[PDB]
Amino acid sequence: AACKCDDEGPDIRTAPLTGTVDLGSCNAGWEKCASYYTIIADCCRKKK
Repeated sequence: AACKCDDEGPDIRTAPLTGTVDLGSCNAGWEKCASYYTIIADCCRKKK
């Protein structure tokens, strides 16, 4: 579920979708972009 980074920039209607939601937990090769995300999911950033 693309969610962009917790703060990759301003914008609002557009975005480079620099956020990825993985049901479970972040894994190696990734970089948490948001301390959290949804009530049932997070949001990591596959290496920038």
